[PDB]
Amino acid sequence: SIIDQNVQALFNEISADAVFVTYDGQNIKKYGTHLDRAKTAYIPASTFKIANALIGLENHKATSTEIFKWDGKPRFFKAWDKDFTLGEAMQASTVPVYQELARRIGPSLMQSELQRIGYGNMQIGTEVDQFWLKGPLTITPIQEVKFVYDLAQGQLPFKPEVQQQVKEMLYVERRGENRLYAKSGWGMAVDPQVGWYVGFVEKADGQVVAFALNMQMKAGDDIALRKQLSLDVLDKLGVFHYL
Ligand SMILES: *C(=O)[C@H]([C@@H](C)O)[C@@]1(C)CC(S[C@@H]2CN[C@H](C(=O)N(C)C)C2)=C(C(=O)O)N1
Repeated sequence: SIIDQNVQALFNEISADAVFVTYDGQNIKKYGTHLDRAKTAYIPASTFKIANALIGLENHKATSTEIFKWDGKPRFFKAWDKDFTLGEAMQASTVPVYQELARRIGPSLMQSELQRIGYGNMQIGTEVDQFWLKGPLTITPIQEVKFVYDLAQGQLPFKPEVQQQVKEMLYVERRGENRLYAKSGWGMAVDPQVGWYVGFVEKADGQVVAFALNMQMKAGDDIALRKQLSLDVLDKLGVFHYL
């Protein structure tokens, strides 16, 4: 319809290859400039923090209350040089905290758990704190959107209290009683770079619309574009109107 055309017209000014997938529990829908991205596997990058938190809370390797203290070594980013709960680190996307969480899980458990839940190609390689950053773990946008849809509904194979804790770590904003949850990612260690904005909108209706923006990135690109483009799309779709 015209709203489909409204959404496609947003991408006609985006020069990068991009797909935007939505999932409402019945139908997958695809928008953007390169629709085959939706069935292509990319590294999860920072969106893997969702599965990381779930696995780590599920297996008694952290709680949502524990402080991950900074060990005094200046990190790549400076605003990471502080203490973090898992939730505070989710919003700050603090990779060293989630690397430490991966090391608490260990390669053996991490592997069996990715297999158990069927996350992407379920491949971890030999370095337990790098596989979502460099490969070999990859996942398609359609797999992400179905992953987080189930998270929204409490239907992933984890304890419901664990899903609820991780779900609220992703809380972004609400408009009336519609709630946006989302996690961004920018995998810079691979060629080509991959950009993600994945999440879901929970309506007061209880209905959920999960979404995944996935696009080619290159150095110097606007870090705010992924989020701003996704909110534009969600507004044009009528899933998450601007106020
Ligand atoms: C996650 O996908 C990614 C890596 C480190 O795992 C992460 C957390 C980095 C970035 S943006 C990058 C780090 N901070 C820089 C910055 O803000 N400026 C202005 C220099 C750029 C993201 C992201 O999603 O934006 N994810």
